[PDB]
Amino acid sequence: DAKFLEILVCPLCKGPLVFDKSKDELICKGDRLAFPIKDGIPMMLESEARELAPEEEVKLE
Ligand SMILES: [Zn+2]
Repeated sequence: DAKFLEILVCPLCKGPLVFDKSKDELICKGDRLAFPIKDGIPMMLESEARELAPEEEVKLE
């Protein structure tokens, strides 16, 4: 049957993502981008990503 399966890597650099429980987002450290999770579904699309604020880069170090 047709199902939804998607690899969880940054749509740009293909690197791993960090799960942020509080903002329900998947973050790419190397690109400083946060992808949204909508209806429990990670939106792995460059168009959906938001750039991180510098106040946010602080917690990833
Ligand atoms: Zn990336």
